[PDB]
Amino acid sequence: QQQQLPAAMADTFLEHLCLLDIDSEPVAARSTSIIATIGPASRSVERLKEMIKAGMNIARLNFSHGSHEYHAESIANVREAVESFAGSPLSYRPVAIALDTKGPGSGGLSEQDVRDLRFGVEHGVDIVFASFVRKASDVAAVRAALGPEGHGIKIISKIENHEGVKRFDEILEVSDGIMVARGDLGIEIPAEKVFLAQKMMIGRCNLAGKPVVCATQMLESMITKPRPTRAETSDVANAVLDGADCIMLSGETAKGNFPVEAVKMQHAIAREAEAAVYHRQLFEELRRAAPLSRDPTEVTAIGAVEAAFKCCAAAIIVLTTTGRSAQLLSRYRPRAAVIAVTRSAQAARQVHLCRGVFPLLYREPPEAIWADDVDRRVQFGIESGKLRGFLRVGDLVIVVTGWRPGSGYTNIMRVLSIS
Amino acid sequence: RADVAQLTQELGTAFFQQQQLPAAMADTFLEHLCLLDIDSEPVAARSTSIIATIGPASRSVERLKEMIKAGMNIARLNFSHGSHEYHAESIANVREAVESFAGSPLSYRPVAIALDTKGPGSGPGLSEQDVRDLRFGVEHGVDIVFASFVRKASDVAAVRAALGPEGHGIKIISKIENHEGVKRFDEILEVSDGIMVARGDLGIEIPAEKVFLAQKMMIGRCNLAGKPVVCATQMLESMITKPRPTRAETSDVANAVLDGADCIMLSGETAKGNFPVEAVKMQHAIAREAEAAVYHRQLFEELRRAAPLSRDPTEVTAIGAVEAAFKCCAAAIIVLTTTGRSAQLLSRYRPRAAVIAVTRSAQAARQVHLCRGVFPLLYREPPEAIWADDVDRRVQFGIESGKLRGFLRVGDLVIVVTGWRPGSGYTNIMRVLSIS
Amino acid sequence: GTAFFQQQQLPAAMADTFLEHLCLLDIDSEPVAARSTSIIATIGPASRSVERLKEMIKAGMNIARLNFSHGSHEYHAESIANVREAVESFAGSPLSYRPVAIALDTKGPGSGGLSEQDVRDLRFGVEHGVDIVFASFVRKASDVAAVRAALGPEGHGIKIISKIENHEGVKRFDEILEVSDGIMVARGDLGIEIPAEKVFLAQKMMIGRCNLAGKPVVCATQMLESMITKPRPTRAETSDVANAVLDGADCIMLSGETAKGNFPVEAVKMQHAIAREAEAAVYHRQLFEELRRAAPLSRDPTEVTAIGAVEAAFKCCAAAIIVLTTTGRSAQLLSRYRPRAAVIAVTRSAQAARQVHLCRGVFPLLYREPPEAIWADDVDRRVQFGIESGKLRGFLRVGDLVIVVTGWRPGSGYTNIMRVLSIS
Amino acid sequence: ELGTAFFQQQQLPAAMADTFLEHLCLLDIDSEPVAARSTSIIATIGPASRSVERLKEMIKAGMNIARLNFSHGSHEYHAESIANVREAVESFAGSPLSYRPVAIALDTKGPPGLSEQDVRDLRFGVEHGVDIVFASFVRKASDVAAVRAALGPEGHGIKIISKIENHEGVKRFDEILEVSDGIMVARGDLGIEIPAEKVFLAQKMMIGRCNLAGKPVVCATQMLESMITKPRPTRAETSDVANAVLDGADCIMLSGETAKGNFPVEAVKMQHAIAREAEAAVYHRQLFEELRRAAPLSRDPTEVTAIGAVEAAFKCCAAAIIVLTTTGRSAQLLSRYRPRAAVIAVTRSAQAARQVHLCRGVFPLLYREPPEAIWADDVDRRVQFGIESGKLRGFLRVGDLVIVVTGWRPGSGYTNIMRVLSIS
Ligand SMILES: O=C(O)CCCCNS(=O)(=O)c1cc2c(c(O)c1O)C(=O)c1ccccc1C2=O
Ligand SMILES: O=C(O)CCCCNS(=O)(=O)c1cc2c(c(O)c1O)C(=O)c1ccccc1C2=O
Ligand SMILES: O=P(O)(O)OC[C@H]1O[C@](O)(COP(=O)(O)O)[C@@H](O)[C@@H]1O
Ligand SMILES: O=P(O)(O)OC[C@H]1O[C@](O)(COP(=O)(O)O)[C@@H](O)[C@@H]1O
Ligand SMILES: O=P(O)(O)OC[C@H]1O[C@](O)(COP(=O)(O)O)[C@@H](O)[C@@H]1O
Ligand SMILES: O=P(O)(O)OC[C@H]1O[C@](O)(COP(=O)(O)O)[C@@H](O)[C@@H]1O
Ligand SMILES: O=C([O-])C(=O)[O-]
Ligand SMILES: O=C([O-])C(=O)[O-]
Ligand SMILES: O=C([O-])C(=O)[O-]
Ligand SMILES: O=C([O-])C(=O)[O-]
Ligand SMILES: [K+]
Ligand SMILES: [K+]
Ligand SMILES: [K+]
Ligand SMILES: [K+]
Ligand SMILES: [Mg+2]
Ligand SMILES: [Mg+2]
Ligand SMILES: [Mg+2]
Ligand SMILES: [Mg+2]
Repeated sequence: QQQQLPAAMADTFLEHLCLLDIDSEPVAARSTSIIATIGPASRSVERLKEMIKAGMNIARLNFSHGSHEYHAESIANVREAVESFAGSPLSYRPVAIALDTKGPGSGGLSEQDVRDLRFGVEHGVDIVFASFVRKASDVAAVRAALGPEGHGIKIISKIENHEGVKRFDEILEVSDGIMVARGDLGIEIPAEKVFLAQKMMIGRCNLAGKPVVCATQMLESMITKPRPTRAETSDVANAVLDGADCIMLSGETAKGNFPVEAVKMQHAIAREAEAAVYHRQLFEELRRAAPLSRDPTEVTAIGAVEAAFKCCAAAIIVLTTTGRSAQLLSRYRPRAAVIAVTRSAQAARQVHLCRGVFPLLYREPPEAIWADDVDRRVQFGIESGKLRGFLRVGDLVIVVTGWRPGSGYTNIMRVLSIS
Repeated sequence: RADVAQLTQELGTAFFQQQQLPAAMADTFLEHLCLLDIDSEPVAARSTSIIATIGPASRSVERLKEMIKAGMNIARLNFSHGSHEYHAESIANVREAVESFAGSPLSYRPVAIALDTKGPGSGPGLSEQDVRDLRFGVEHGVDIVFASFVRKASDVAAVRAALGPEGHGIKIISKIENHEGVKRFDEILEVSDGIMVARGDLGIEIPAEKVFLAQKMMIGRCNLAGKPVVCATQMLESMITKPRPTRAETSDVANAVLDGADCIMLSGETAKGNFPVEAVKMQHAIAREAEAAVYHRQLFEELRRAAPLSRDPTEVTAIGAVEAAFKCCAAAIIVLTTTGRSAQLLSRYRPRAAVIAVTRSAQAARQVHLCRGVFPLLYREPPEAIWADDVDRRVQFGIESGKLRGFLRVGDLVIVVTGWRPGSGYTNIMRVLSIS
Repeated sequence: GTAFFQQQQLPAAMADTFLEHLCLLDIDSEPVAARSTSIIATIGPASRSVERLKEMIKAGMNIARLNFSHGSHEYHAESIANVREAVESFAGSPLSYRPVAIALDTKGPGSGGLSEQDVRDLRFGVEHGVDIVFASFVRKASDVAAVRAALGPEGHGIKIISKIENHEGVKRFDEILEVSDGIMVARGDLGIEIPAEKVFLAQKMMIGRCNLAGKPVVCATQMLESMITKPRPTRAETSDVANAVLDGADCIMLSGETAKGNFPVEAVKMQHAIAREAEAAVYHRQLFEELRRAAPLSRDPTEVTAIGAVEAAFKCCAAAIIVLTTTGRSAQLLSRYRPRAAVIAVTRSAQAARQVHLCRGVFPLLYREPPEAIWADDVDRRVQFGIESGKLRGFLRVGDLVIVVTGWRPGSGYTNIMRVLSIS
Repeated sequence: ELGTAFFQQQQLPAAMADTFLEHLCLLDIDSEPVAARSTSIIATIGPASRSVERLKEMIKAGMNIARLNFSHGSHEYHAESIANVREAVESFAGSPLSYRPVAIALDTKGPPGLSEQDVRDLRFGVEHGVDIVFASFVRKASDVAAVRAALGPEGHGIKIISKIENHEGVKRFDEILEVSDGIMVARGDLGIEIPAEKVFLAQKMMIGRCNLAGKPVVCATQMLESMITKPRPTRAETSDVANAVLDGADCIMLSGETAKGNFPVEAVKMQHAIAREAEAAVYHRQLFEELRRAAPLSRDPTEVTAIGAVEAAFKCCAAAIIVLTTTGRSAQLLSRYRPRAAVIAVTRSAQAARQVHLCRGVFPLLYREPPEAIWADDVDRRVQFGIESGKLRGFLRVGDLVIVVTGWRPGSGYTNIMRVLSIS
C-alpha cells in the first residue's frame, strides 16, 4: 500500500520505523503549510505565481529589512499573483500575508514596531510574527498596537531567547501560536540545546491545539545551490515529524538564487514526512491529553476525527466562519484532509496556520433557505475536492456543520458517500 | 489532572467522585483496581439486562409487576419443563403485567419473551419436540429463542428453518453447552444472533475448573463480533432458599459483567425459589456496581484496535458518537432505530452513556434488551406529514422521556444519532445537543 | 518444540491486547506450571485426624488455619500437634517434604481495642510457635500495633495478616497495610458490614493495592460453600476461585469446606485444580509491565536483583527461579513481580519455609544438612537440592533453563546475584 | 539518598513521562547532561586532520573511530595517516584518565563484482591491522561475501559495515544486514540515487531495523557540512545530529568536515556536545518496552543476562554496567537494549576494545595485567579495574550502584551472571 499504510498499521513505534518504505508513494495533499519570505529574489508577480503553484501558503515580510514602501509593493505583487487564479473558483488557493516585526532590541514595544504594526493593520495583514516575545505582557502590547481594527489579526509569538523558553506557558496562553525562531535562539542559548527547545515547544503547542512554526536555516545551502544538503532535508522532515504546523524559508526565498526550488523542496519533503507520521500513537496520545469538554464544537471535532480514521475518509469537510471548527479538527491530526469552506477571505488565509486545513473561499450565490445554503457549501467542498484530487466517486467523507447560522454552533457530523 | 481540570470545575468534585470515575481516569488497569471505591455510588441506569425464568414462583400478574419494577427485562420460558398450555398462560400473564404500565408512554418498559428449547438429547439433529415448541414460539410471538446444545452451524440453520417464514425476525441465541460447541464456536457465532454461556451443562460436559476459560473466551469473542452474549446458571443459586446470596455468587455476577456479558440470567432463583423479586433486585444492584467498575479506557482502546476499518456509515457514526459521548461525559446517546441495529452498533463500543433507542417496532424494543446499555422507548404516535418533523418529534420524545425517567437533566449534553432517509440502514448523523 | 507453545495458555500470553488474550484462552491448553496460589484450610472436626491431614497435605493444603472463635486452648494445642505430626510424617524424604504453615485466626474485639481473650490467645500462639496471625476486625494501624505488642519479644518473627471486615478497615486500608505483613479480604463479615453488592469492589481494590505494595493478600469465605454438603461446587463458586486468582490474590481460603464439611480433601483438590487453570490465564504481558511501571526506583540490591531475575526468567521461559533465603524476603521480592517461572525457595529456617506460602508462586524447600566448611560449596549444595527437588516434583527436566538467585556473603540481606543455569 | 537535584538533571523529568507527547513537553534546556557521551564519533582523516598534534586534539575532542577513505589518497598516504593516528593514541598511555582506544576504519572505493582496487585496499587493511571496513555500494548479500573473502586468512575478525548507497541496497536491506556486522546510511550517494526527499525514510527504516537486529548503525554525510568553511553549524545541521541519535544511530560521522575543512576539531566538539544532549532526551521507557516486545525469546545465556542487567540498571539508576568481554559480544548484547547506564567493557583484546566503539554506550577499557593463576581472582581484578577506572573518569563514586556482568568459566561465550555490587 501507498502513503506508508504498512508502517501505519504497526503495533509499536519501532516496527513502524522498520516498515517505512521509499517506494510507498504519498497520496494525501501536503498538510504542513509553507511560509516563504518575500524579498528581492521573490518579488515579481511572475515569480510569485510560480511560488504559489510550487506550494507557498503564507508570504512573510520581514520588517527588520526594507521599508514601508518596499513591503507595500511586495504585498500588492503577492495579491496580484494570488488573484490571477480567482477565475477558477474550484481551484483558487488563498495565500496569507504575515508581518514579521523588527523587535524590541535593547531595554518594551519599540516605536518602529508601533509604526510597522499600524502599517500591518492598514494593509490588511492576516498574521503578525512578533519578534523576541519574552513574556505575556509583550503579547498584550502587540495586541494593543494593532488597535480596534486589528482584533482579527493572528499573533504568532516568536521564541528567540532563554526567557521566552522559560516563560513559554504564559506566552502560549495569550498568543494565537508560536514560532520556534532558531536563528536568534541558536545564539541566545547553546546551539546543541535548540532541538530540545524546538521539540518541547512543538509538543506543548500540539497539546494546546495552537499553531507552531519551525523556522530558520531549514534549507540554508539552497540560497546559492540548486539542491539542499542531507542535514537540511532531514531537518525539514523532522520538523514535520515533531508536529510543526508550518515550516519556513527566509534567505532561501527572500534573496537566494533558487526561491521556487526551495518551496518545491519543502513541499516534496513535507508530503513524504506527513505520510511517515505514526498516527496510531499520535492520535491516541492527543486524544488522551485533550481535556474533557462540554463545548459542542470540541465534542464534534473528536467524533469526526475518530469517524474519519474508522473509514479511511478521504476528507473532513467543515463549514467555518472564523476557522475555529477547522482548527479543532486539525488539533487531532487526522490523516483525512480538513477541507474548510468559508466565506471569510481572511479566515481562509489564516487557517493555513493549522496543519491539514485546506481553505476554500466560497463565492457562489446564496440560497434562500439556510439549510439549502449549507448543503450547497458542502457540495462546493465536494466539487473542489474532486477537481483538486482530494476526492473521487466512491470515497467516504465526514461533513461537519452547525445547527444555526453564525460562529460557535458547530455540533453535527455526517458520513457521506461521494457521488 | 489537566485532562479533567476544566470539567471538574464545571461539573464539580462530587460528580467526579461517583460511578467509579476516579478509577476510570487511571492510567493502568492495576491503578484502576487500586482506585475502586465502595463509597463511590453508581449513578447510571443499569445496563446489563436481567433474564428471569418464569415458573411457579413468578407466574402471577401481581408478582410479575414486582419483577418488572425490580428490573426484569427478558422473561425466559424453559420448554424443558411445563407444557404449551402452562407456558402460554405464563406468557399471557407477563404481557398483562407489562401492558399494565402502557398508560404512561413516557415511562413504559418493554419486556422480551424468550423461549428456551429442550434440546436434541441423544439425537444428532433437531428433535421433534423442538420443532413443535419452535412452532409454538412463532404462533405466540416470542422475541428470542435460546437454542439448547448448539454444536455446529447446521444446528442453528435447523432452528431457523423450524421458525418458518413468519419467524424470520426472531433472534436466535445459541447455547454453548459442551466441548464441541466451544471448539466450533466461531462457526456457530457467525450464523447466530448471539450466544449463551450455558454453564450448567458446560460444567458437566467439560472439567468444572475449565468453565471460566470458556466463559471468558466466548464473552470476549462476542464482544469483538459485536453480538450479544448471556452468562447463565447458578449465578445466585443459594437465593432459591435464602434471602441473601453467598460471597461467591455476588462475585460471579460482578465478574460476568466485568467479563463483558450483555445479559445475566436467573433460573431456579426466579422460577421456583422463595425470593424471585429479591434475586432480580440483587442482580440489578450488583450489575450497576460492576458496570461503573468497567475500565472503559482500556476497553474502548482495545475495541477500536481490534475492530477492522469499516465503510458502513452506521458503524462509522456509532464509533464517532461513542467517542463524542466519552469526551463530554454525555448523559445519553439517543438513537432512532427500526430493527435495533443502530443501537446494537453503539452498544458494541461499550459507552458509559445510556443508549436510549427510540423505535416504532414493539418487537425491536423488546429485542434490544439483548444489547448492553440499550434502553428501549416505544414511540406510539402516527407519522408526521414531513419526515424531518417526524424524526425531530422522535428525538424530542427521547429527551422528554429521558428527563422524566432521570436519565437527563437540564444542562446535560446528549449525543443524537439519526439517518439521512427513512427505512433501516441509513444511519449516518451524529449531533451534540444541550438539554434545556 | 511446538507442543510447548500450545500449553499453559501461551497462545493467549502472546496476545497484543487483553481483549485478544481473552479470545485466545483455550480449554484444551493444559496447565504445566506448579500451582502457585497457596491454599489455606481451616482445621476442625472434619480435618483434624492425623491421617486425614496427610491427605490434605497431599491434596495441596499449604496453611492450616486455627479459628480461635471456636474451641478452647486445649482444642487448638491438639490441632497444632496433629498438623505437625502429619507434616513431619513426610520428613523422611527431604526431596519431596512439604512445609505447612500454622495460622492463628483471632476471635476479635467484639463490642470493645484488643480484647482480653485475644491477648491470651496471642500469647498461646507465641508459646506454641504459630507462624502467622490472621487478626480479626483490624480497623486502624493501632489495632496492628496492639497485636504486635501482645505477641511480645518472642513473637517478633510471626507474620501479622490484618483481616479487613468492615467499612472502617476499608477506609483506613492504606494505614493498616503499611504496618501489616499482609491482608485478608474477610468477605463473611465484610458482606454484612457493607452492602453485599459492593464486596467485589473492596476485594479487587485491596488485592490491587497489596500487589502494588508487594505484600501478601488472601481471598476468603464462601469460595466453595456448597462443598460443605455437596461433592461438586456451583458454577459461581468455581468462577469465584478463578477470579480471585486473576484479581491477583496470593492465597485462597477454605473455612466450613475444610473445618466442618463432608468434602475437606475434595475442596482442597478443587481449589488446586481451579487455581492452576487461572494462573496460566493471567495476562503476564500487561501485569509485569504495570507492576514494573508502578514500582518505584530502588537502591536495595535484593529488589534490584529480583526484577533482573524475573526479567531474565521471562526472556528464556525459565522453568524456575531458585532462590536461597534466610527470612523469605528474597523470595517475596521475586514473587511481587509475578513471574510465570516457579520461585523455588531453599531455606534452613523451618519458620521461613512455612511463612513464604503467603507469597504467590513461592515453593519452599526446607534444607536440613549442616553447613559445608566452604561457604561457596554450601550454597551450591542448596542450589543442587533445589534442582533435585524440582526434578523429583516435576518442576524441572534436563535441558531446562533456571535463574539462580544468591548473595555475596552468609546471613540475611545480601542477595545480589542472578545466574542463568542449564539443567543437567 | 540521591537528592532532588539528581532527578532534575539528564532529562529525568521527561524520562518519567507516561506518553511520548508528555516526554517532549517535559524536555528542558536547563536539565544538564551528566552521563558520558555514548554515540561514537567517526572522523575522516585527511589533509586537514593528519598531523599528530591535530589528531591529539581530535582524540581529546571525542573522536572514537578514524576513517580512511580509499576513494582518495593512496596506500602510502593512508599508511602515514594510520601511523599518525596510532602515535597520537599511544601518546596518552602515560595517563589512564586520558588514554582511549581509537578504531581504524577503511572505507572502500567501491565497485560486475569486487573491483581490483578494492581487493588490494582490503589486503592493505588486513596488513595494517584495521578494525573495520566500511564497504561502499553494498547492494546484496553476495557483495558482503566478496568483501569477507577478500579479508582472507588473517582478517576474519575485522567488522564489515555495509554502506547502503542506492535503491537496490535499500530494497535488499534485510539480506545485507543478515550477513553484515552493521550498516552505514551513506546519505551522499543515497541522496543522488533516490529522491532527496526520501533519504530520511531510508535512514529511519535502516536505523530501526539495525536496532531491532542489535547491530551497529552509522549515520553519515553532510551532518555538519557548513563547518567545512564556517566555525559554527546551521540550525538544520545541529538538528540533524540530534535526530540521528534520537533515531537510534550507534555512530555519527564527519567527512569533509574533518578531512579538508577549516574547523576539524570544532566539528568533533559540536557532534560530542549535541550527541550528549540528544542521548539524555531519548525516551527510554518506550524504547526499552518496544525493544523487549520485538526481540524474540532466547535461550542464549548472554542474551538473557543482558536483558536482566539492563532491567536491573534501570531499577536503581545504576551509574554503570561493568562487563567482562573478550570479543565484545557481551557488551554488544547489553548495548542493544539501550540502557541509560554506561556499559564499561573490560577486555584484554585491543582489537575488541577498538571495535566496541561501534555499539552505542560501550566504553572500552583495555586490560593489560598478567593473568592470575586463580581465575576468580583474575575476574575480581578486572571488575575492580572497571570500578577504579570509572571512579577516575567520573562515571562512578563511592555509594553508587553498578551492575556487573560476567560468566561462570573462562573463554568467550559463557556470560551468565549479573550482580548488583555497591561501590566502596
Ligand atoms: O537577521 C539576520 O541576521 C538573519 C538574516 C535575516 C534575513 N532573512 S529574510 O529572509 O527575512 C530576508 C529579507 C530581506 C532581504 C534578505 O536578504 C533576507 O534574507 C533583502 O535583501 C531585502 C532587500 C531589500 C528590501 C527587503 C529585503 C528583505 O526583506
Ligand atoms: O563526491 C565524492 O565522492 C567525494 C566527497 C568527498 C569525500 N569526503 S572525505 O571526507 O572522505 C575526504 C577525504 C579526503 C580528502 C577530502 O577532501 C575529503 O573530503 C582529500 O582531499 C584527500 C587528499 C589527499 C589524500 C586523501 C584525501 C582524503 O582522504
Ligand atoms: O468555526 P466557526 O467559526 O465556529 O463557524 C462554524 C459555523 O458555521 C456554520 O456551519 C455555518 O454558519 P453560516 O451559515 O453563518 O456561515 C454554523 O452552523 C457554525 O456555527
Ligand atoms: O437501526 P436501523 O434498523 O438501521 O434504523 C435506522 C433508521 O432509522 C431512521 O433514523 C428513521 O427511519 P424511519 O423514519 O423509517 O423510522 C433512518 O434514517 C435510519 O436509517
Ligand atoms: O532472603 P534473605 O533473608 O535476605 O536471605 C538471603 C541470604 O541467603 C544467602 O543466599 C545464603 O546465606 P546463608 O549461607 O547464611 O544461608 C545469602 O547470601 C543472602 O544474603
Ligand atoms: O563477550 P564474550 O566475548 O563472550 O566474553 C565473555 C566472557 O568473559 C568472561 O566473563 C571472562 O572470561 P576470561 O577470563 O576468559 O576473560 C567469561 O566468563 C565470559 O564467557
Ligand atoms: O527571527 C527569526 O526568524 C530567527 O531569529 O530565527
Ligand atoms: O441450559 C442451561 O441453561 C445450562 O446448562 O446452564
Ligand atoms: O473472618 C472471616 O474469615 C470472615 O468474616 O470472612
Ligand atoms: O560514501 C558515503 O559516505 C556517502 O555516499 O555518503
Ligand atoms: K523581523
Ligand atoms: K431448556
Ligand atoms: K475468627
Ligand atoms: K570510499
Ligand atoms: Mg530572530
Ligand atoms: Mg443446558
Ligand atoms: Mg470474620
Ligand atoms: Mg558514497
